[PDB]
Amino acid sequence: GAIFLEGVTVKGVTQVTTQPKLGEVQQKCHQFCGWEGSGFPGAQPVSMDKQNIKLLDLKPYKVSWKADGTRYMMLIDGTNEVFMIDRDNSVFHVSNLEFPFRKDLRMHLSNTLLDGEMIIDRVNGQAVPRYLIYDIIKFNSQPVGDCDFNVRLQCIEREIISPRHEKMKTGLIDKTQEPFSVRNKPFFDICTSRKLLEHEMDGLIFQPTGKYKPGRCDDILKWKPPSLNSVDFRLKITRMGGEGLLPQNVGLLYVGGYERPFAQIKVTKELKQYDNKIIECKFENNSWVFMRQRTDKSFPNAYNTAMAVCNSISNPVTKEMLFEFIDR
Repeated sequence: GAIFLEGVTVKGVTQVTTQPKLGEVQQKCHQFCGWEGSGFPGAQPVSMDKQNIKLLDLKPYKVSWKADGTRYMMLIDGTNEVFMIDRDNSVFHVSNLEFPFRKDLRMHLSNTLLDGEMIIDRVNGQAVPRYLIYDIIKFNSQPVGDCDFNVRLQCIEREIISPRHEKMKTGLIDKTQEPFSVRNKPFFDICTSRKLLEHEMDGLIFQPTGKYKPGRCDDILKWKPPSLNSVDFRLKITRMGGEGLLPQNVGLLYVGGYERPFAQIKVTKELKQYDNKIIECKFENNSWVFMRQRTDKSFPNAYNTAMAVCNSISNPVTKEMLFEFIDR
């Protein structure tokens, strides 16, 4: 959606609508991911419920703190070719980000695909953009995504953060020139995850150590404290009555890939303001509750993502309960 980062304004970053290169940057990301369908190829994590958590016993898992951020895959195809892709498949061209090849420090990266969030860090008085690299799909055409989540975590460290961090002590690369701060997200064993329950996080993520998968991953688990559970709906306000008379007018909430409305929202003075727009709602008191408009999404959550959140809110995993599952 046309806004790259919500609330922050960001240099060097300009949405790509050019008909020719758009369908291309999109094209290359499917192919790198093995994505058969249309839409954003990146792996989608599902909310932990009491049936999910049992999965943390059945194989090796890594944890990390989830900062609330905007999902972006980053395709490094060339010299000035650096693109971000959000969940909508919207593309953005980044200018001054340089990714030097590890062996030849003069040479530049091609056929690389990244995954991560854009997060807003606050250095007091001003908010600084950071892009955390939380996975890598492809490197120089080598299917690193087929390797071990620990193999790939190193790729990210050794093949990406390091070659850039050499030219960052050489004066050949100026970090005050670049659009945003490029970092990698730290992962731990579940053991130490408990301790994390004992920058800023609205929750935890649990990564299986397996090969990278695109699409819904029933096995990547997002845990979130039950009151912070939310869903992105298309809000369409329709005034209606049939022959059954009263002209009441109710806000209908919509999700992706379900045709009828998913829920209803009580109309208010304030709400009409964002209509036909996208709205993030928290669930409480047996009602969806408008919380903040979402300017970065041209699209609402998927019906399957939505149901997933409800599954979670009606059969929740409490902080303690998760604590007590990791511990012993």
